[PDB]
Amino acid sequence: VFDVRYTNLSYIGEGAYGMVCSAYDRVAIKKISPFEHQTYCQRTLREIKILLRFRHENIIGINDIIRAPTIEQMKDVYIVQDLMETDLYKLLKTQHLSNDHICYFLYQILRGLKYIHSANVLHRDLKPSNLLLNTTCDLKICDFGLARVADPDHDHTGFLTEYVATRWYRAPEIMLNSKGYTKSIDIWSVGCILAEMLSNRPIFPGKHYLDQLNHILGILGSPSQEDLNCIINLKARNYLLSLPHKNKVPWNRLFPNADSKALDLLDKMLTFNPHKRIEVEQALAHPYLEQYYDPSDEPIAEAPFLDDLPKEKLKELIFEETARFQPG
Ligand SMILES: CS[C@@]1(C(=O)Nc2ccc3[nH]nc(-c4ccc(F)cc4)c3c2)CCN(CC(=O)N2CCN(c3ccc(-c4ncccn4)cc3)CC2)C1
Repeated sequence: VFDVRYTNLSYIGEGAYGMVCSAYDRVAIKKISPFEHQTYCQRTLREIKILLRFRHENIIGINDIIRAPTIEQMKDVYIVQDLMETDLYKLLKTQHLSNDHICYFLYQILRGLKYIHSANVLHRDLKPSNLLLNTTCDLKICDFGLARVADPDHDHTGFLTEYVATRWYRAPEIMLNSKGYTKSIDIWSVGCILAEMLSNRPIFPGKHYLDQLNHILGILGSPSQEDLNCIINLKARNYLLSLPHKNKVPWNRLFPNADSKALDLLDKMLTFNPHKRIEVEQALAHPYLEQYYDPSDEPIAEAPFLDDLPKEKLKELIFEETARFQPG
């Protein structure tokens, strides 16, 4: 059932979120049915609240929202967004990208991320399938379902703490001492996306939770004494000290045909210690992106921007947040 002004539906894809179609206003329309679970309501409210406050060329917008006229009759919510042609995940299954496509797509990811981070927001699930593309090579970041307001003072957690965001794009600190409440979480994922664009393969394809950290240390090598000193947890320190010494796999052996400036930026985004990891503004200013770098054309948000609310209260908040799209 797709009850939506919008006609001639055509299937694009599906996932845990629900189903996404194309339709004539040509737009994208996704049907969300989250009201039976608190977690689904939280993700829906984050997506809506955030995307409605953001206005940026490299961030997907929300054009319209369809739902019943009362809270009692609201069972689904339809979100209308700009139609794109594909995503980076699908493109990388069939095309090897030239360096100048990688450079421009990376520029756009970091331009959008500058804006998100300037609003004090973390995306927390950056990956190729969340980067939408068209034939004119415009790139738009999507899926803010796991987004949060940054909170570096409460980022600390114990060793091997469970995490929801996509495993292959998790920074090493997620497995050691971090809840993913700092902007450095997103820079790591962007580093993983760059590596993936360079070889059409995920750089750190962990098969399970701790294997993710095995893959990261397998390439970066053993962390320095200084980086071990920044690790707060007794258990995380003991674990890292227990491992055999491993030397760093050089970027030019993993990526023998990549541009040397792309590999220098990659090295800086994939820095083990999050305190030493390059920030979004510094990455935009890196020599690899010099042809595109223009701070005057990299806008920021006008002002900065659930866990213990029951699903019923979250449904009322979603109802209120979507009220602006009703007739009159
Ligand atoms: C990256 S997929 C996405 C999206 O925005 N897609 C999208 C949005 C706009 C688009 N324009 N053009 C294309 C497109 C893409 C590829 C292609 F080949 C052609 C066109 C396109 C695709 C669709 C969903 N959206 C996130 C998103 O909408 N939200 C809200 C929902 N949320 C959620 C809610 C419920 C559940 C659940 N429910 C039941 C059982 C289990 N789980 C889980 C999660 C998650 C956060 C992200």
